Amino acid sequence: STDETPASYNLAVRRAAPAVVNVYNRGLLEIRTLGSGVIMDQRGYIITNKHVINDADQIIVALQDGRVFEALLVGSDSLTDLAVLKINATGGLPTIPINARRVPHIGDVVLAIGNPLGQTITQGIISATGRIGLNPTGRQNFLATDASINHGNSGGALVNSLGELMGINTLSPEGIGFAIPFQLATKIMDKLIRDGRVI
Amino acid sequence: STDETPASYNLAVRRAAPAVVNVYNRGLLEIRTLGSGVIMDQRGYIITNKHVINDADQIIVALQDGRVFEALLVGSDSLTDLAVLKINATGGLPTIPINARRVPHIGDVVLAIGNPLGQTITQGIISATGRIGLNPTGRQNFLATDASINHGNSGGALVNSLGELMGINTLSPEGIGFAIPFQLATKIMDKLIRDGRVI
Amino acid sequence: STDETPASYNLAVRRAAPAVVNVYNRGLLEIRTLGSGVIMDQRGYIITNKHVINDADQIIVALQDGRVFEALLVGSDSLTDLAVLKINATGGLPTIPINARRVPHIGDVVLAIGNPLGQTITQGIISATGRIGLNPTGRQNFLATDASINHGNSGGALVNSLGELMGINTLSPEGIGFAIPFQLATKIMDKLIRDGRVI
Repeated sequence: STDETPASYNLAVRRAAPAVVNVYNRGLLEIRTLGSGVIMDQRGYIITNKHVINDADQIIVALQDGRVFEALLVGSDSLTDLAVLKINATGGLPTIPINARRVPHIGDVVLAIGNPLGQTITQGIISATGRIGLNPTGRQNFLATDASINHGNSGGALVNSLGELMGINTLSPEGIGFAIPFQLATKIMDKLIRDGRVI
Repeated sequence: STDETPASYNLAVRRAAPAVVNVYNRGLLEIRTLGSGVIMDQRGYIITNKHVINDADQIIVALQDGRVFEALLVGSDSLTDLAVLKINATGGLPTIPINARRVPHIGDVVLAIGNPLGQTITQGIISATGRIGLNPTGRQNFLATDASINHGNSGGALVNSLGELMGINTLSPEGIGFAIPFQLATKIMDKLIRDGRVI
Repeated sequence: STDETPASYNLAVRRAAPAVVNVYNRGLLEIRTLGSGVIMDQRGYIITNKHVINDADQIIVALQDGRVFEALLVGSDSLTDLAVLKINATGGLPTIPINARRVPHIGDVVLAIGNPLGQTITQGIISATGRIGLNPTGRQNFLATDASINHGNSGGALVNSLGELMGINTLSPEGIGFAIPFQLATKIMDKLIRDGRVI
């Protein structure tokens, strides 16, 4: 036992966990814990759930390395219950690994990450994929997983054994949790970033 | 990340999932979703739970490849809450992989498969094995697992990382799901097939 | 399929499971099932939860190999809800593998073991680690995991793929179970053993 190594997905945790952050409100002083989020790129854009930031007077984001920024709401999307925040990027931002070439397969191992107790991670697999409810996008709508999904990780990341982003944990039929495919999450972010610059 | 491969049990899914089917009723027109089932052999025999087909006027079975047959009830077994259906086998039927030589061990990884949301798969391990309640068979009665078992997969298959059949998800003490060992399920099917041909 | 081998953690089960035992009370005759415990060393010391043995007139311990001893309460610790029992060690006692050099990492695979249905094992990962509530020890207080933790395994062991002891399942915020790090459990046991010899 002493010589060998335990089976673990701590690799994926090292790679993707730094990029997952907390999201707070700071009304007035009251500092509430809203939920989780995911740093997407060096520009300082972050994805989170719309419900998390719905009634937010002041939004604050806290990284696992100790840094704390104030974020501004770039824009949200009710249908997918997503929202994009923006923060000033001091030199060095941890970003969520993304592989646009990777094709998620049913059965894949996935870790769910978010802060309820500090950062927390649960393990499951991709239970199913397809489209659900109103699907204006025309593209695959949901991603199901038996990894525990709750408020504590709602808005957080869902990643494979490699650490690559598979989806965004969301709340929008028991024992199963849902995430928004990273391909759809990417597209929605871009359209929210671009259409945020509009009269 | 781009080069390597994610840890996954999609192999087992490819092999065993095609064989797991939906089971409906078609009263009158009302088409209800009853539960799941498992194609066992080329002859077109299918195992499912007795509760699934208890009050069924007309039974219908739908494969993942798009085909839809009408099934007839070969016979059921109250003690194990199993039931065997029969369908006309057009050329080419997907059947559930079975290894009569394989000995299930506690700790083994297992996937639970069934259609609640479309086909769905959850992951767990064999938590325990033994005999429970009235045991006329004299042989091992149950197989416990922490893979989520629910109505949506009740009657579906339980398989290992290889795809080999370990048991039949059933409903007949919290956080744990149950399946009927494939060795017992086989024997019960045969006796229901044979004793179905009786005056 | 026939040639290959299923993915399994039965190795860890073989190594650590024999050491996990049942704990009963024997009032008067009534024999109640209290919970689970863990043989720690050849001297015959066993760890269990304090709630398990709180109102115990006579304590009995049953191994998976068939042997049955009477245990005496060495002492307990309210803060960590632990308790140490002592039994006469006939030649040959199964003890829980321990690696004082092993550093638990988040994401590690872990099996939870205890007797509710006979011995049962569930699989999860180390979700988180840190310190919680009143922390007089100054050292890391808790270990979180998404392996199912319940009364049936409360007091039982939590081990990695190797079988090495990671913690003691305990009851002292949903979907997540807790265990006491084995490094803290060791220290508490020793202090209870030593300070048990006191006027």
